Amino acid sequence: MEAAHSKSTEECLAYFGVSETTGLTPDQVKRHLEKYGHNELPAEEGKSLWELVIEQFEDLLVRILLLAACISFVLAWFEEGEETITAFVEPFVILLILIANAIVGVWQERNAENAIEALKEYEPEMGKVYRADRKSVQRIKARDIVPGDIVEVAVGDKVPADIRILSIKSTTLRVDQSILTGESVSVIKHTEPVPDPRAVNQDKKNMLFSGTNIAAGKALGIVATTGVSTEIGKIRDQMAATEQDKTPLQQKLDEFGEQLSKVISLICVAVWLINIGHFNDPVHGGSWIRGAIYYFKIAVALAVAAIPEGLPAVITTCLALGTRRMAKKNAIVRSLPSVETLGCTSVICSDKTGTLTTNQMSVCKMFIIDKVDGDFCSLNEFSITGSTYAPEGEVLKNDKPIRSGQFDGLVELATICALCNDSSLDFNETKGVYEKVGEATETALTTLVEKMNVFNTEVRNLSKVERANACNSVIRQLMKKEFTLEFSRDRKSMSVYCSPAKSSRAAVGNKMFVKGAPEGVIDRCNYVRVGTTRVPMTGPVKEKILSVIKEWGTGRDTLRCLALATRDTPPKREEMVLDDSSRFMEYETDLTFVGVVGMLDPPRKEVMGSIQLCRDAGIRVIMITGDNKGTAIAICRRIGIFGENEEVADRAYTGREFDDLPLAEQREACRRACCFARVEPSHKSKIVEYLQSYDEITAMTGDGVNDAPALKKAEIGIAMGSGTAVAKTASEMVLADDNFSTIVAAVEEGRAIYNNMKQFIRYLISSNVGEVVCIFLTAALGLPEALIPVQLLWVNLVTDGLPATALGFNPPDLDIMDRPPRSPKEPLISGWLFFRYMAIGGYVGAATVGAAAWWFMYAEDGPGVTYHQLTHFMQCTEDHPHFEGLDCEIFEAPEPMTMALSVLVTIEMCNALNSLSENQSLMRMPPWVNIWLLGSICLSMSLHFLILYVDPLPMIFKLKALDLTQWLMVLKISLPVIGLDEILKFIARNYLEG
Ligand SMILES: [Ca+2]
Ligand SMILES: [Ca+2]
Ligand code: NA
Repeated sequence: MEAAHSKSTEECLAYFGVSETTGLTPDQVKRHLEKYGHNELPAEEGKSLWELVIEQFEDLLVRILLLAACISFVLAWFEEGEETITAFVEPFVILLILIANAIVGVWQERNAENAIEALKEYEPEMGKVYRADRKSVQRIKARDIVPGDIVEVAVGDKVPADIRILSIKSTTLRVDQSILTGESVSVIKHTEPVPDPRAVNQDKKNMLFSGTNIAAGKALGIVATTGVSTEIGKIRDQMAATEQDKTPLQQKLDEFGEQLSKVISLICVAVWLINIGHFNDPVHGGSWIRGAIYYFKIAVALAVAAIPEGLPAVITTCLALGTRRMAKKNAIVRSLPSVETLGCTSVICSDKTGTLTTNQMSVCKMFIIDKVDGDFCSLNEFSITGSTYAPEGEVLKNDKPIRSGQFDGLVELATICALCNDSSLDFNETKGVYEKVGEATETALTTLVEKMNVFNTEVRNLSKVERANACNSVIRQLMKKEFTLEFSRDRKSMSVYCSPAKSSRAAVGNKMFVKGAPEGVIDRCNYVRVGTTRVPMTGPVKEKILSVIKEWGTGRDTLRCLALATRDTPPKREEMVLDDSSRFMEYETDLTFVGVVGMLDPPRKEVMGSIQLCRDAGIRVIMITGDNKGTAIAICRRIGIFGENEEVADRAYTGREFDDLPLAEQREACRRACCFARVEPSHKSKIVEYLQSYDEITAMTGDGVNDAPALKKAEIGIAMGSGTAVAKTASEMVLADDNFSTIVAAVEEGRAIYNNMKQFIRYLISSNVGEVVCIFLTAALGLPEALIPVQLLWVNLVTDGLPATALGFNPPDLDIMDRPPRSPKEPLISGWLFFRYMAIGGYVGAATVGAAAWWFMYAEDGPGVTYHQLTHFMQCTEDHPHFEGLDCEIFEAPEPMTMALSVLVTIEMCNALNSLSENQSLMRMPPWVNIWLLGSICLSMSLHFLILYVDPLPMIFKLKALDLTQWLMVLKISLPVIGLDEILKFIARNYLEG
């Protein structure tokens, strides 16, 4: 649709043939989407520096490698010598392996695109519309909104696509077009057409331009244009693919690739140079070319082995799957470039209500008198689980569940809470959640009796709507309330006068149930209830009761307490003044103390644990609440932000106090603050500013238009899944949960994703490092070369493939939240890490050149055994009186090479087990933790076996099956690679971090 602003509502509806009371049909949507595409901009090409300096470079290499092989394949024809056979299939074997490499490459790239695809499911559905499907509004991804269907916009929403306003349901509809036209001053709309077709957006006040925000009202409309066809998309098209920007990690990675592209090139060009003295050997026929050709094939083959392939794919895969787990836990992170930042979070500033706290008053403790003797009493104390108004949870005594019917005192406690109460519960079928009806403080009582269920009423098989007030009803049917003595500030308590239900004894069994602040109520009690009996109140008894009420309203929980009492013999109704509350205290006298309930707005699920996790991880937690300072502090001791007894009159501030401080102090307050109470919305921005001024990577929560600035400023802006869309747009994450615990879990995944990358890099670099020195360890010394081209390619295929990919699937480390947050500034590879690389490799490199030299030096039950100089072996055909019964060509035996290659392979398969964790000993993180890794180790081992025990093969790669005795020589030479690293792990896990 075009110029919809010019046409009328009727015209626009006719354009796509749709009534605003039915909406687009399935047939229509299918076609329109096909014809108009999705509502979004095109994804820009992703040709990184790594793809050109690494990926493209290795491709070229393997081509010229095959080319070198074909050159000599042709020269092997003009060779009047004996028609060889092994070097005759070389060109074929090379092309073959290269195919295998490709198979693995596509597999990895397919995992990545598939992992990415599985993400579209969790993308936020910011867009409501009416389609012929349902006769009720429907939610859908903004990208799935095709021009034509009917959309519904409301307050605090973001315009998904360009829409022509059809009907304004509210009295007025204001919009914020600042993002495009140029002004935050909301604009008024109408549904009339704008005659001038060539008019500016600021004049098309009958259209809702995508990317704009609703300042007020509700409206119905029809989609005119989507995607880049958008009015904003045609301004955002100037930023479409014309850009130059990369995340801090991408810059480090490219810097790494570019520097690897140099190290490999050099060391390899060096291999061909330090061997020019072998271009004329007899084993090459004495050709100054065929010899240079042979080594060129090694220098390029070593390069291929060296180069760590599959990085982009593995990283993208870890990142994509990692983000899935986040969404699986309600952490919705749209921008992948954000998880990097998320992983470095060092400060989380969180609102209290609904995020740290449930905001649903709950009774968690209660007590009744147990026994009374000698004017002293013991108490029956109980705790109740469950943290919402929902009738779910149980009563416990000494942490063991008990039935409340078992204590007659509790039956009366429940009676009183069910009757002295003007509230009720209600299950909202829409939201599928229990909600309160009336004061939260009373509903906590309603919900408590539901959990108590003193008369063991059957509810397990009841409806969610019936269950809501089930138990309260049972009680209301046994007792009839005839009137209420309204709460009075004079006495701080209230009461209900009741009588037995369906009772014919009008003047028999009448009671008054009292609830109120502890002091006044306790003071008007001359009796104490014990089970169903009553004994006089005594000082000691009154003192005990009051002390536990102190402990509760003072301890780390600061529970709000209510005393519940009963006037056993209430006055006659005829003798009660019902219009003068100042007379109520008297009517509520001569009471019998029954019990005390202690309630609070409890922490959300896992919040308290998540907070300890934060502290363990060096992540500061800052609470922002509306409560007064004194209570905010209470709430912080309660959830764990502040210790039970910890001076915090320096880490908590009200906006009043904060505003009274000068710039340097305010900033100073933020480097150490843990709590901000009664604060202004403009304060969140200052807080973020000051935090950032200390290099803290900041996460800030928000849910309204007033929070957008701060969520934008913050490195990790966190919007409530239940808040306005304006906030969500301005953020890096959305809590589908609204739960603070979900933020901490997201930070954890972020750290986890980073690690897998590092472990992935360590294995590939440490291993391949040795491969390189190995070739040099024999060249520098002078020993006989232990690896030929096809052998190098074989190691590559077997060690840089599936095994490495598998590390991408490594579980979360164990000390992941026991380390401080990573600094975006620190280098990709720390000096200690580079040492850990040059150490693990330095070994495998020698453990290989040595694995073959062993066959020649201190051989065991095997030939050769000339442990003297092998250095000048190129002189065995110059002075043979040095050997004792063996042919010089013994150095050309496939025995040695079969060892070096079998060690080089099994050892790297071992080093892969060292990469299951960064610092955790295989003892703590068993190798069977990554099943995929083990499976890859098999496949790799099987293939190496097949390449040895399948007659045709062993001749191709110049090898020979080794007996059960020669294999154990590999292990005793390979297993120590674990030991070596396992030691370094001890060094770091103990002397470096701790
Ligand atoms: Ca490689
Ligand atoms: Ca390797
Ligand atoms: Na932000």
